[PDB]
Amino acid sequence: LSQDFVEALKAVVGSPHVSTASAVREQHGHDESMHRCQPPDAVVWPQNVDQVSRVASLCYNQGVPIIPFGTGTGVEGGVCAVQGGVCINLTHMDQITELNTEDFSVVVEPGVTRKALNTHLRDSGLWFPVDPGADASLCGMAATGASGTNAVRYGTMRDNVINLEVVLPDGRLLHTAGRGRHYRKSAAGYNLTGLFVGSEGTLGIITSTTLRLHPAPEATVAATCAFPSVQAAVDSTVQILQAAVPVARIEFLDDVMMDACNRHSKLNCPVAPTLFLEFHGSQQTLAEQLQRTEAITQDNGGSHFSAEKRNELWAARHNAWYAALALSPGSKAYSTDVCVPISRLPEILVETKEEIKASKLTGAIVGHVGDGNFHCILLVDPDDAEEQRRVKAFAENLGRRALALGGTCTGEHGIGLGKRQLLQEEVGPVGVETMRQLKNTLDPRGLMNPGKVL
Ligand SMILES: Cc1cc2nc3c(=O)[nH]c(=O)nc-3n(C[C@H](O)[C@H](O)[C@H](O)COP(=O)(O)OP(=O)(O)OC[C@H]3O[C@@H](n4cnc5c(N)ncnc54)[C@H](O)[C@@H]3O)c2cc1C
Ligand SMILES: [Mn+2]
Repeated sequence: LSQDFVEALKAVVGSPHVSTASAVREQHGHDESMHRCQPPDAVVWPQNVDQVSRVASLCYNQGVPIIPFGTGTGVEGGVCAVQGGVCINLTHMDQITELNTEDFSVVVEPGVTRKALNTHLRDSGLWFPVDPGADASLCGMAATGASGTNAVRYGTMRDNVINLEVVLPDGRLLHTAGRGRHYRKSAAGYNLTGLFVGSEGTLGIITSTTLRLHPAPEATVAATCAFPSVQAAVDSTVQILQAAVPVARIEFLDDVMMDACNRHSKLNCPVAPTLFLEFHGSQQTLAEQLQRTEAITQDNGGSHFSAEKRNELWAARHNAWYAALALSPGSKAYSTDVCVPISRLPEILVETKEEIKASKLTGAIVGHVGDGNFHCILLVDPDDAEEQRRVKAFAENLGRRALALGGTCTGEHGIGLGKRQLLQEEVGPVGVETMRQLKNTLDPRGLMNPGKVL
């Protein structure tokens, strides 16, 4: 990157907020994925939307790639600077604006995490429900299309994003539903907001997100239930869903994952395939829901069901990724993320469990089985290229299996670098060309996070 160009960057954001130091670039060259660190040529920290626009326009017109960077917790290599360029760390824009408790909405900048938002909402009766395990940027969650354990009841980011402020690749400012607008539904024109949710930084830079807030539940009960087999746990899950019990959370852990979480959290659950469950409602709803759910799990061989213990339960779940890595310190990991029609979920989870067992790989299974969806967390020796090939082969084959079942190769993590071939198979030639046309119209020079998604 030329010195005159670095100077121009410093004129916009100030010298403390531009760095070409190799250690800074290396920290921003990777995420939580196993994709090899690819350092940007520079990291830039804009202080407001005008500066984001000016940095984008400078990079775009000079032919310099732009990589938006939130909290760097992605798991598909989205922030890897595969073509070099300028990494734009957005987290100094960290303000909550426009809290509208009477409309159940809020506007947040990229430096606001879900925990920061809910802390600011303590005492209001409202909360934001979409809960990835990491304390991620909410605008980053909008960019990846994130979901979480609460999504089965409260929806994904796509369900809860009302409006987006986006700096387009050439610096133009777009408010996807109109500046300052927020409403529960619209038929006005084409839905631009939904195009940018799940775009992973390839269509523009999200500089604020308008989010739907939800009422705190009247009462909450959490429970665990252990099963003799994966099949029993997942059959129970499908029957709970088909009975339309409005569970707030329904998470599956296999025996390997349960053991890992036990050792990482001072939970001490029976080592067995397990459901973590949560119910929201009044005492009457809760009593009724608990009895219908216990009846269903009992029929499939579930054990008997088992506020600070609730926090430890979900803290252990949210840290399952780190619990899995701790089984073999020094390993990295790859995660699958398929989502299938729920009637096919028993087939593919039992099959995945059998394939993990039959192979020499170490893997644990956890996920949002309420949301078509589960993760296979596969461990990899960072210095064993053969094991890396086999893990990648395993992930690819699981992906194709989900696609054969009418599902999708990713329920929530996104495509980044890892799933680009699976995406092509998932939507076919016309779908690929259509997505390419959308990318080309918004990013003609192809400088917006190149090499990702498509
Ligand atoms: C322990 C753990 C648990 C997790 N659990 C979940 C889970 O349950 N569900 C889930 O969906 N994910 C989960 N994640 C993954 C990750 O937290 C989410 O994908 C999250 O949305 C990433 O946000 P980020 O800001 O950290 O992303 P980054 O890694 O910084 O960026 C991810 C991608 O989005 C782009 N991007 C980031 N910010 C912006 C922006 N403002 N505008 C435009 N593009 C942008 C980047 O260029 C990149 O392509 C988990 C991760 C960890 C480590
Ligand atoms: Mn998840």
